[PDB]
Amino acid sequence: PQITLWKRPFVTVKVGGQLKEALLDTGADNTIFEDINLPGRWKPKMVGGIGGFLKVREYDQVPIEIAGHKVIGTVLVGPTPVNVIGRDTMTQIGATLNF
Amino acid sequence: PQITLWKRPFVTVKVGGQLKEALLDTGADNTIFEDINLPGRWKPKMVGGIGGFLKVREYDQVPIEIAGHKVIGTVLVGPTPVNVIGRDTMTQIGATLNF
Ligand SMILES: [Y+2]
Ligand SMILES: [Y+2]
Repeated sequence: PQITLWKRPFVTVKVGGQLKEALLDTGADNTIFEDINLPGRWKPKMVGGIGGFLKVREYDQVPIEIAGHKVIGTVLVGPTPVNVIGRDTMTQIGATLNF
Repeated sequence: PQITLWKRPFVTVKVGGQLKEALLDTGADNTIFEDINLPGRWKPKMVGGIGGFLKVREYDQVPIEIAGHKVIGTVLVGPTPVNVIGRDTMTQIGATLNF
């Protein structure tokens, strides 16, 4: 797809087999979802920095599907105001910024 | 240009005649710089919101240039950890996300 940026670029994503909405966010290094359940082991990861650090769970090699593209990426699971697709997942799907 | 997403997509921009580096950030509604001086009329604007809102100065129709594309946009001036080119400016330059 080619996505213009007059609205927030939210997309439907299937992550670890679950359907969610998430924002295509070129300002975010990492991908993060709240309220999904992923199986297997994870590594704790300290993220954020404002007012303290947030502890989240980092999962490796998680299946992700966006617009028919099935890829694998690192996914953090923890509290987030909205779900974020960061540049880690964007590089897997081959997304570029163009003008 | 076509900008891949393996690193943070910083670009050099000229804003109000002053040369700055800033992040192309499809997760940001607005464009914000710290430590530029803009002339002319501004109004305070409350932005952000998690933890409280941040007060910034909003300037209209500011000249912005990126990779030789001269556009006009709203620019907010106030505290920000990195300067940000948000969706308001990216729609003016015709930037899209593509995969
Ligand atoms: Y929540
Ligand atoms: Y952001």
